[PDB]
Amino acid sequence: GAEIYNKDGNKLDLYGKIDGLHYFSDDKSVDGDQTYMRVGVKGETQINDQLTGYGQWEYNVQANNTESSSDQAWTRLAFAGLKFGDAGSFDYGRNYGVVYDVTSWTDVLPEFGGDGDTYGSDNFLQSRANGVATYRNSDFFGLVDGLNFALQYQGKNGSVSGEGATNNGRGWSKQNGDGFGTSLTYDIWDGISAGFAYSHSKRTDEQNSVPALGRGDNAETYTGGLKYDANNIYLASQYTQTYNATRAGSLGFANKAQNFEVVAQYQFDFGLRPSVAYLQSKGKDLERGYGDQDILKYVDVGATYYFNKNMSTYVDYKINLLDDNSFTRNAGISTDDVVALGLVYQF
Amino acid sequence: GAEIYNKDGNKLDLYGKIDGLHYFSDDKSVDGDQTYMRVGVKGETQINDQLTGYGQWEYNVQANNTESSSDQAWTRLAFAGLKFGDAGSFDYGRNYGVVYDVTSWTDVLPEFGGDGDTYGSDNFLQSRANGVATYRNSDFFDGLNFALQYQGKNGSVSGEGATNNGRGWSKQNGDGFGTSLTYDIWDGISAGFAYSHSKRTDEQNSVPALGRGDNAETYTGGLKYDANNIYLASQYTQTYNATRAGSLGFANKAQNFEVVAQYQFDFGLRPSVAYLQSKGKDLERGYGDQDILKYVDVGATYYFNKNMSTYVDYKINLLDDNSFTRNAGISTDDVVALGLVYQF
Amino acid sequence: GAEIYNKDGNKLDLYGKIDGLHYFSDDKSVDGDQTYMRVGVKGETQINDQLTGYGQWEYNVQANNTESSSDQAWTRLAFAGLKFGDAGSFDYGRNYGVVYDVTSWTDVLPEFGGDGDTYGSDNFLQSRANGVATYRNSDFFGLVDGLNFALQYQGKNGSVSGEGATNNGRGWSKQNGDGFGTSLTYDIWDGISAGFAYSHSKRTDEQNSVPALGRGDNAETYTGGLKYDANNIYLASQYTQTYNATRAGSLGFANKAQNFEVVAQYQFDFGLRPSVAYLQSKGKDLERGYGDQDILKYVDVGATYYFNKNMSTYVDYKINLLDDNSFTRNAGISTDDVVALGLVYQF
Repeated sequence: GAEIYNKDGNKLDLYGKIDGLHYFSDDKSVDGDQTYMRVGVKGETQINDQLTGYGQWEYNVQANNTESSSDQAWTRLAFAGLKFGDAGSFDYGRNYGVVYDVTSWTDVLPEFGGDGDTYGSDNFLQSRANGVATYRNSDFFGLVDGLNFALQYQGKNGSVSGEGATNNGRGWSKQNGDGFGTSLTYDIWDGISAGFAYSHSKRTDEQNSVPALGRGDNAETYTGGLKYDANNIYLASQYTQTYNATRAGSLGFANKAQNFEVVAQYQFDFGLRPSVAYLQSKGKDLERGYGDQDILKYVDVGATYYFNKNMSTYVDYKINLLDDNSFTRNAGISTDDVVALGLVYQF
Repeated sequence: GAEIYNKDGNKLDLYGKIDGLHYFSDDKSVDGDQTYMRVGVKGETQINDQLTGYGQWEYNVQANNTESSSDQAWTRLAFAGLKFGDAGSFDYGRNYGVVYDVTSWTDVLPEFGGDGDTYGSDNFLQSRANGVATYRNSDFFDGLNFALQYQGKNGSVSGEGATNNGRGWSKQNGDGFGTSLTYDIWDGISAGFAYSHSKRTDEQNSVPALGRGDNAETYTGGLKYDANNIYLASQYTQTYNATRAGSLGFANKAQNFEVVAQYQFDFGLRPSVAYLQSKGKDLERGYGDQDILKYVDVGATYYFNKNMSTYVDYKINLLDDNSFTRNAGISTDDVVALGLVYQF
Repeated sequence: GAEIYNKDGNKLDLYGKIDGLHYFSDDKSVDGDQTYMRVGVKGETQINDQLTGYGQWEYNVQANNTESSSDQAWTRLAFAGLKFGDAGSFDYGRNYGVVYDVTSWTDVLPEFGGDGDTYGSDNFLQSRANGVATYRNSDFFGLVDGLNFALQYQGKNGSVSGEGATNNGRGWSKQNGDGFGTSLTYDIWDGISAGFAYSHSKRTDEQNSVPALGRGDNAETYTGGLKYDANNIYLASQYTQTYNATRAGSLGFANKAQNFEVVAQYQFDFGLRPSVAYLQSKGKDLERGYGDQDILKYVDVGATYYFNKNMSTYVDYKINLLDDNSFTRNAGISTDDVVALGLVYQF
């Protein structure tokens, strides 16, 4: 929120949070202080009766390391766009891939869940992504209320150097070729929603040569989700089947994967919101003798207390069900439990 | 610029932009997503009838790489100052070298042009620079603007030539000064001259193969027509040991010319054509005379309003691919840019 | 100052400065341009009659290096908290260790002094630190005016990897184990104050194994200080004894050290504020033959001219009293004088 400017048809909204956060875990790469902050600007300019221009930026600033540490801040979102009334909207930039239009329904845990679990950022069109052009349509041209669809194109983001390069090169794990995706969601009743999403991206030559795991020309996702949100109850599930698109930790990609997330929450009137969730990711046909493997498997229990719209506190308990094996060790996949405590100021 | 605070003689202006930008080119180090944003603050405090204090900060944040990429944000401007009525001003910090008081006149292309082309940032007093003390004067104690500027040494990371804020030789400078002079001859027509002189550093005279000399110098003259929906401007600059011969060093002498023509239609379209070249002379290692930069630029911006615009820009590269361009890493390919921009 | 948002019980203060600054010195690691800026946000939300929530972020951005330079920006403060009227306050995040509730009394020099001198940042609870939980009480529950106290806990911040690691690892010089601290200040009059602070932290394995200097399982600080601040006069002194806590430059820690700082200032009505100060740090029982060594010793003389509350200019002159010896050279400790000139815009 925090509208700091509204004058002559132009609006500026400064938003963010300061999340004082500690993790407790036997996993030493996760354990300890996790304090961070986010700061953002949402901007809007009226051009004419039918046309609005807009932009948005969101920055993540870690505060859990020293004043001499490196790489402590990064851009989550940065895009500019036009809204054409009910003919739709178009924006280009670093934005969410459309698959998250459905998987976001389960991204509601007090602390865990979302990107980093069954999917990641810079992971084709599953979460935040460089260089997405996104068309969105509301209520199917003002005709069918509650029916939303989106169409998305992403240009190649390639290697640092050599034949596969682009200006903005990165590691094979965060590369993509040309790709597209589409999402569709419908509020069948009030409170109840269904949704589908699909994506198709070319893979790069580095993705097919450098890591040992995952081979194929194309990465694909198919997602279906359901959501109940009403009477102080929140239930949601997401099922996603992927091809060459799910990270098998640090070792590469899974040729096939099946991802499942489900969550249930209740909002009490005095501000407490308990939460229980289950998440799994099942990888199939992995090279080097790995075969079928659990990529992710945990039960999540926790709660958030909302003091008001600007302040909350929370605990989250990740009960890790993975068995420690040679795949989990070599891929860097944590098999330990984790508790999180946080105190959050939001603006 | 959005005024977010104005109370008790202190004002605070928040400004910036989000530039959704894609490049298309066979040069793979240029091609692809180039989305970035800029954010800044301009602050002004009334001290007395004859004295105002001010500061400004401008930050660049790239948004075209991943959340684990490094070195994606940097400060472009950061300076504090005093304004003594109309009798001029003084500021210290990271700011534009006074040469840009004239070369800024051709820095108006939809996307290309400006720093990175005939001159760069951290390039003596040609653009943005660390540690510049700048005295400016309107109406020469009429309509005649004068600046005098000093810059302290910015030297090597370590060794003899070090300062606290060390960097590579391409972005080093010794003690230097500059001066500029601009004048509105008619209404709409301006002329301008600028000169800079800086000591070079020991690393600049020892690590790169190209460019030797104790001093860097720039002589610039420029003209501008800006009236009747028409914008014409040119800039001619001669340099000694000051212009970068790509990654190979500096050019002992160079001649840079920039010219641009634009028209601004009432309904918001602004076509643009421009020509830029940089001619390097007397280069070591058998290079002799060499084109450093040569291209025609065509494109256009459509302004929806003062806060939103779209643009296309086409760089028609005229450099020939040769031993110098390859070794110095100078691109010879064309580029097309497409962008959509929100500004506040 | 700069309240940019105050609406429905929520307020937001945008603060910072732009410091145009140049150092003159024969020390090449210090000499030259030092321009930098600070930006931050103080936020506060009223929750109920007895409870206020708040948070604060402060970022430091260097502007003295190039647009391709590395590691030019960092977080100084990031914390979130709750204030429960006169039962106290609690916050967690990156914040000041409580030792600084006393040593801050001498951190008033025009430019020098403060962190970097007798103590540094990420230096146990002596200054800004990762992951401190801080309980504060002012006026002793409302019963004794001018009596303030603090209790503080800090989780381990360990190595980058290995046995001693946490998620947010750093080098041995900025590491800490589990630790606590306490402070107590009393305003005897409304200008005269006395204060004490204590801290105790576990040392980490790398602090005992990598550097040459300093051995021990615990880091301890004892600090007493005095302050006179009224009638335009400012006198302040601080004495601190440390054990395994004071940095011996790059060589490690001093098994014990004695730090002394004293400063006197006067505020003229036209805005000039002269300052003289003296600072020293005496290290004892150093290994490798060093024995007793001066770690820091200098006299400071300077002045600040305030144009108003938003703009000032200053000179500061550090007259360095260290002998150039084997210790100072090997520990990277500067022995040269420094002059600073600055012009500062603040909001």
